[PDB]
Amino acid sequence: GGPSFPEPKVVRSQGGLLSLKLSATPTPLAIAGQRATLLTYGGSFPGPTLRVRPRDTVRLTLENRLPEPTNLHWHGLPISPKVDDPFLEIPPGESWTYEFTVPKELAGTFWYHPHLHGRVAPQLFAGLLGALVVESSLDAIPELREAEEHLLVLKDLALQGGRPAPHTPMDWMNGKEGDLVLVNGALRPTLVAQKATLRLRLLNASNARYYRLALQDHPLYLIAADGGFLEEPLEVSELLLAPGERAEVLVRLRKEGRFLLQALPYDRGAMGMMDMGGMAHAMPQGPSRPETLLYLIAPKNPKPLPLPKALSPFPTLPAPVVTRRLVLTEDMMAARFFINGQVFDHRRVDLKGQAQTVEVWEVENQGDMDHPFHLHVHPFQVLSVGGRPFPYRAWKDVVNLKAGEVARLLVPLREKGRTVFHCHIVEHEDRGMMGVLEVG
Ligand SMILES: [Cu+2]
Ligand SMILES: [Cu+2]
Repeated sequence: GGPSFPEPKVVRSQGGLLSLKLSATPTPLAIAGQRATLLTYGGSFPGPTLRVRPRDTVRLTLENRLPEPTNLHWHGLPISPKVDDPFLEIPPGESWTYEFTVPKELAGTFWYHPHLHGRVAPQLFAGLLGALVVESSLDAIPELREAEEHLLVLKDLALQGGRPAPHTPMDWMNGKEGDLVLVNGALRPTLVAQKATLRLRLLNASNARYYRLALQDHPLYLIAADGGFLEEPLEVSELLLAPGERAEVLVRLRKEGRFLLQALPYDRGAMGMMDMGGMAHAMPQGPSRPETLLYLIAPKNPKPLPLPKALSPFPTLPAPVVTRRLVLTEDMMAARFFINGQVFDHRRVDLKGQAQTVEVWEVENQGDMDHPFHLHVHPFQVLSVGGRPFPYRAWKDVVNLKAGEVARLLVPLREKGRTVFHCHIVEHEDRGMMGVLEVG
């Protein structure tokens, strides 16, 4: 009804249960004016959005119809690592049922994708990803209830011969970015707003591309980070979203008109190829070229809603009982990536911590590219980066580190079991930059 906007089909819980069979299968699709066979969940790119409420039961049966094994990571969900099992393999032709309960305090935007080590980057790049939304009682206050809500899945692509483009040697070093910069699987869609206040849930599901988001003539009001609400709205002129990160923003359209949502130039330290003999800046790739993500059309005579005065207070965290240091390094030409000097070994436990305690983690990027650090199972609070305070309080599960930056994270250890932490430039994860945490 009214103007259409491309957006994944939503599957909702009913009577406290979301039970769904989801097949991972090669799928011919229409895309950017052409036909391509992608790897998809549920026959769509992106996959379907699962929408639940706290205390719901999720029962998702993943049906592997791919030519290779796979698994699922429930990215950002603070559940058991015996469910969110990074070491599980589902062979081709087999199924596996993931069952869990949505925690009572959780809210925001999460996502699911493959996590079979060694094959994450080709599988995610081929199209295997979908969103998960946890509704909150806060969504009922008038300042959010009457906003026009949309999910925006930011994910680029490159095609060759009607299939996802193959990974090159440069791709394993830099991470793979595509030439088709898509929103919900569409090339530069147009959103004809019917309300003057929009609530946009944003997901960077790209392998490696960064999105320095800016809306023409408008600020963004950040109300949620990766894993939950902020304490109150935070006005920003632009918002950088690293791979794996999510955010929710309100947009207040004041004037009629058509406004571009753009991914402004950002230099994440990727490296170019060689030869040379010039006068200025080469060798690095330098900043991304600017991209138009979508066109936003404001409604007639727009009067936006007032902003909410407060959102969700952030929990007081106890004093930490241990401090950890995790140093990220790289060898670019070999395209190998390390944590404290070692590459991932699934038979090696790297950190041993205690359930029901809080730790400080100091994560130090001693490389030259941005690396976005992700910890499964245990959401954290970013204290500082580079010795300066983080700009808000909210649960995160991905923190971006530029060259030489050190992040101090407060990590409450929740569920027992064995889980992982890794760079979410998933090529780097495939090429070494992952370690194992065991909680007892
Ligand atoms: Cu992830
Ligand atoms: Cu990395």
